[PDB]
Amino acid sequence: GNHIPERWKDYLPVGQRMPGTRFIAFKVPLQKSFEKKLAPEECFSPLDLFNKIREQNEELGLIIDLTYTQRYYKPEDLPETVPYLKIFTVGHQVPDDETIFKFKHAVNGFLKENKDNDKLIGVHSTHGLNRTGYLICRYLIDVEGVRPDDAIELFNRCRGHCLERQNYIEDLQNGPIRKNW
Ligand SMILES: [Cl-]
Repeated sequence: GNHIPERWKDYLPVGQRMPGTRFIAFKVPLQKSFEKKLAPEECFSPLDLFNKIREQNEELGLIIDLTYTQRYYKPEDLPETVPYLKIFTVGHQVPDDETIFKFKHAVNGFLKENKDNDKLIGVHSTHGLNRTGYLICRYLIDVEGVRPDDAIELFNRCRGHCLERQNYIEDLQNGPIRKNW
């Protein structure tokens, strides 16, 4: 059926917008099919997501979904008119260079199309922590010349939880810059 992903309850739904960027991170919002397995306190639907954005006084311009495990919500069912992009980030290996570029291109393609806006890119994985943290920091390091420990620190502060995966951290810090021509 619809199962609650491991440790999904153990994370703050929505982080703080990262100042100096247009990134915001959160754990997957869950469809109503999931809510029969959640106490109403544990609930976090896409509606709640859009409230928490509006309550922080921002608005979403793009949603990048990194998850693959289950249908968590349908983009069509969103309190919507925010464009959606799926970028499957699978397994525990450092996200591959192909995924890293899909992410950069989407973020780049978004900022040029919205340089007038302060509309945000909302990125989410299952917990909005590990895969999300990697990709956000990888972009900041590569594109914005932010040094690793600074990007990690910023992501962690705004998220409410520290990035966990040691191999992600190691790559952020000592791994090479992913360049293309
Ligand atoms: Cl997933």
